[PDB]
Amino acid sequence: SHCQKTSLRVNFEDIGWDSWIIAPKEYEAYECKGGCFFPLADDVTPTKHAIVQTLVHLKFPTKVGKACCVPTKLSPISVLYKDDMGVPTLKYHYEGMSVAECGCR
Amino acid sequence: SHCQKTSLRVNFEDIGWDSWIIAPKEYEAYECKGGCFFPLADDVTPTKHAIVQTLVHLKFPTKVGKACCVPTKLSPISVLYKDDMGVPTLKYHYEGMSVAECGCR
Ligand SMILES: [Cl-]
Ligand SMILES: [Cl-]
Ligand SMILES: [Cl-]
Ligand SMILES: [Cl-]
Ligand SMILES: [Cl-]
Ligand SMILES: [Cl-]
Ligand SMILES: [Cl-]
Ligand SMILES: [Cl-]
Ligand SMILES: [Cl-]
Ligand SMILES: [Cl-]
Ligand code: NA
Ligand code: NA
Ligand code: NA
Ligand code: NA
Ligand code: NA
Ligand code: NA
Ligand code: NA
Ligand code: NA
Repeated sequence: SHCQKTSLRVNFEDIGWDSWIIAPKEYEAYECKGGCFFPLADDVTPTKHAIVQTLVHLKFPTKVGKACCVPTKLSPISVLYKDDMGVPTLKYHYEGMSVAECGCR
Repeated sequence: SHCQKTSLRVNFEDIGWDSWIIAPKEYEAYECKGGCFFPLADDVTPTKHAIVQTLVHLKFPTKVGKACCVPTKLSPISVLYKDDMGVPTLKYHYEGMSVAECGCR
């Protein structure tokens, strides 16, 4: 039950972006969920600082928070958007929209 | 009160690393602390996914967790360590030990 990519389907109208995004209506953003506690998995790929903070958090749980399961690499998607003039326009690689990799940081 | 680098002084014996680290006894690791909620600061430098997840978390706080204030760039330190033979040896750039930048991810 450690840090990993799980599914997260995002509807653009729900987050108030339908005003400038015609299509798609929903996309697969994924999310990173899970713990960063010891012992770790063989593919968490954690930084030295995340390891140190996890140890410090264990010894002082009230003073220092835990490390975090976050996206460590993102992928683009394509969106059809009405530009400032108002015409549908394709953005082929809308960067940073979907999780490619998760990790403890 | 948004995501920012705050101080975190780490003692190597407290985290059980004194067995292979002779010096220094403590170092300044810093940590990233604060919220990732709207409105954001001019220097959070958040990814598109962190922005999307924050919106989804606002609309569905029980199903989707918040974005995270984590280190986005790390700096090295120097440590004196007894090697596998047992002699003090300098590691000049022990990478990923201290926070250089924080951000919402
Ligand atoms: Cl481990
Ligand atoms: Cl590292
Ligand atoms: Cl593009
Ligand atoms: Cl291409
Ligand atoms: Cl982009
Ligand atoms: Cl904002
Ligand atoms: Cl991005
Ligand atoms: Cl080095
Ligand atoms: Cl150098
Ligand atoms: Cl290193
Ligand atoms: Na949604
Ligand atoms: Na949905
Ligand atoms: Na404590
Ligand atoms: Na292509
Ligand atoms: Na400590
Ligand atoms: Na200390
Ligand atoms: Na909810
Ligand atoms: Na140098």
